[PDB]
Amino acid sequence: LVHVASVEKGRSYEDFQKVYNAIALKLREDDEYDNYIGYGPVLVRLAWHTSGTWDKHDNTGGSYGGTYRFKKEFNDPSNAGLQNGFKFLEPIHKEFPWISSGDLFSLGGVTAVQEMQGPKIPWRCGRVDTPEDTTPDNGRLPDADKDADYVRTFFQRLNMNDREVVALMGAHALGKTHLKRSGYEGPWGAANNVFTNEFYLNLLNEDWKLEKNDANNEQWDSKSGYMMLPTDYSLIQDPKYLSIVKEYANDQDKFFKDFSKAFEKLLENGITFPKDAPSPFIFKTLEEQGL
Ligand code: HEM
Repeated sequence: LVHVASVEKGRSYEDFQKVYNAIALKLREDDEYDNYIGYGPVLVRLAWHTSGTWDKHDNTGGSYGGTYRFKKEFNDPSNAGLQNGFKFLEPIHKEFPWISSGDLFSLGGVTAVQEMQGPKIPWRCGRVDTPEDTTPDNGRLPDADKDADYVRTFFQRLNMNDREVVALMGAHALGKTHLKRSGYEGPWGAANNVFTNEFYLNLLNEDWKLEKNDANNEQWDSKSGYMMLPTDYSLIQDPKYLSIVKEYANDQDKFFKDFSKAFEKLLENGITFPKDAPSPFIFKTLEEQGL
């Protein structure tokens, strides 16, 4: 199936900047969530999980249809906790009922990255809600207890190469693992609601110990109180990934640029943009607007 981007009728950049802004203002206001981490990280994860169901082989899943709103997908065990991001977005959707669900989930992630001082992420509108029976089955999102070969093979299905995978994984600077959600516990670093290249620096520079958590799963832990999943640690066990980790640990701008591209790509898999579609939008942050 072909999913053609269809601009919400009559809307243009200013309409979407208003949605951006409402998201950004609520991010600022609702600051208590998750022991004052705020909603930034879970909104980034929501954007990724709503996009990451995509299968390049048949164009099933992906961000276009906004299918997370249906119970099979919002109840995927892999999505445990993302209901917090959905509930955050609910008043946004009520204020702007014209935006599609896929456009809102993906825009939430863009807005979160940018408001957390991350790179600009160009964003295109035009996702169209699709019916309940187009919801992908559970099991398309990745396991965390696996090795580099797993990660590499997994991400081929999303048409991501080694550099794109290592870049995307840098989002694990953000937020934390929660035991009751994923069976893993702990943050990956100190700056977990500011978008930086800290994930790579911590992988290379902390002294990691392979421990079992209270859910009896193995994870890598440091004396600073940080953790890495087995799939995170695989990025320094595999020599191809390791080279790229070192690159991003040593060049914040390069990480920003490569993340931006990869994240936009992730959010746009499966969508066909007509030749006369609008160019991608680059939203101004609240700070840049003086708001
Ligand atoms: C091999 C791939 C990946 C695996 C196995 C993985 C696994 C996980 C797990 C287990 C959690 C903790 C969930 C919890 O307990 O709350 C998590 C959190 C998170 N992941 Fe991933 N992840 C992967 C890729 C990505 C990518 C590609 C992004 C986005 C670009 C991403 C963004 C996030 C964010 C932002 C959080 C924190 C959520 C929060 O604090 O609520 N992850 N991931």
